Amino acid sequence: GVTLNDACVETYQQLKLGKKLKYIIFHLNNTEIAVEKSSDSVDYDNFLADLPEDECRWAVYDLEYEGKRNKLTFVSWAPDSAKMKQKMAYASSKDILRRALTGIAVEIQGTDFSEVAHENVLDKAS
Repeated sequence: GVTLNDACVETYQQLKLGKKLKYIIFHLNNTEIAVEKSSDSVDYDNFLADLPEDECRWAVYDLEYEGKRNKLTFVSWAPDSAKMKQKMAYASSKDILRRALTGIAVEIQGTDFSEVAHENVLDKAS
């Protein structure tokens, strides 16, 4: 049913290799997983703004914390107010995308904004 776009791994590799990207938002177009967007923004609140409050997404975030450490963080965004048909589709396609991304250090399943808040994500990242 569902096919992975080549641009997903490519953009992730770009995030992973050198400093042009801080996060990536993935989404279903349904038939293909695709990059909804990329960002160079260091501001964690810009990331939170791109998680739509009533829709599911996946994301990767290059999480920095305290020298300092970095961890590539996969986020399944599945907010309560999103439609169940959408939640079921993302749930059944997740692993396709997740398996293709090499070197993910932490995973987050988020059902409300407090579960993806920076402090909560930093907490889980140690």
